[PDB]
Amino acid sequence: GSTECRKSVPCGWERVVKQRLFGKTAGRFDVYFISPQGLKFRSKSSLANYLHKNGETSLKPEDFDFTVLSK
DNA sequence: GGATCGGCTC
DNA sequence: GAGCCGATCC
Repeated sequence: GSTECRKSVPCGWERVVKQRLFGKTAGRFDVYFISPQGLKFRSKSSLANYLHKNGETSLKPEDFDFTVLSK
């Protein structure tokens, strides 16, 4: 069509997007990625620790895709 | 570590 | 007013 689904969702990783209920920002959107093992993460540092924890450092904090318009 | 809500900057 | 990150509770 007019919009495709290019690269934006790395394989082996899960993405979740849910809008917050109500608050001082009622209407905002929250998104986060859950490691393959089911580990939830929302911080670049925590990610750098998780990756290093398994010994794998190939992945980078810049690999995470939080955008909604792809890249 | 996990889940939910609010504070700060532009 | 809008957008992004941090603080609080368990």
